[PDB]
Amino acid sequence: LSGAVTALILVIASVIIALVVVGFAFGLFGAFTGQGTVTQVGTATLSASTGTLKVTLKNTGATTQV
Amino acid sequence: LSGAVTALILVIASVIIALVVVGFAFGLFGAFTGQGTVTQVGTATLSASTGTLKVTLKNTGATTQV
Repeated sequence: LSGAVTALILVIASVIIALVVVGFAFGLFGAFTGQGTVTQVGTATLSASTGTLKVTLKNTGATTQV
Repeated sequence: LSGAVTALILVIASVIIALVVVGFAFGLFGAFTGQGTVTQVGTATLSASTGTLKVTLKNTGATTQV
């Protein structure tokens, strides 16, 4: 009964492996969308006195660092 | 009457052994299906302050441990 049980245990475990792959793919597809994008909308000015940059940055995503 | 009784006791005991094998195989087939599978559906976030992970895990099986 090696073929009666072994291919059965493979076809049970393969459902688990396939669902883990599909869940990881959907989690990655959720992750890279809302990961965070930043662009400029505001036409920044660079002061020559101290280097202070008054920039305007649009961010439709998550919290980032400069 | 060695052949009249001995092959008889073997053919009686072999039914017991075969039924134990078939019952164990069906119990194993019941066991590995509902043993417990866990996947991700929820696109977890990892906070960098304390390492707190807010995950969402789908579990169509039994109680497991991390």
